[PDB]
Amino acid sequence: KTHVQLSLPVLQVRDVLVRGFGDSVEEVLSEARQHLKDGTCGLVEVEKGVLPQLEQPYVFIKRSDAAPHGHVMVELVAELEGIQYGRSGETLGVLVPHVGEIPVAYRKVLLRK
Ligand SMILES: [C]C1=C(Br)[C]=C([B]([O])=O)S1
Repeated sequence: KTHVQLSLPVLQVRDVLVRGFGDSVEEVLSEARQHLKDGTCGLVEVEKGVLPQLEQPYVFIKRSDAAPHGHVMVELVAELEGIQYGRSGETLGVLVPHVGEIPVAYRKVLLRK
């Protein structure tokens, strides 16, 4: 399948224990994809002051289409020092490792793998 239905635990930024996927654009997108597959990926909603509390490179899920079965279609875009690798629609938030933090919600997405 080119696309996978996922339910992502939405985390408060101050609860996040592991605040990034790694050290290069290529590593963060790789690790993001692995954690998404393994169901160990969380989502932090982007607001004023959220991003500076997280580690670069950032991995965003962005809306790729304008919602099969409730699941918003998204794709992965990385950002390092103001440069994005990928081009997509609006940010649904920033992906982070999930290591058992209690979420505040769940975000249903159809991910282009
Ligand atoms: C992002 C990816 C998800 Br979810 C599942 C993959 B697979 O085919 O093993 S790759």
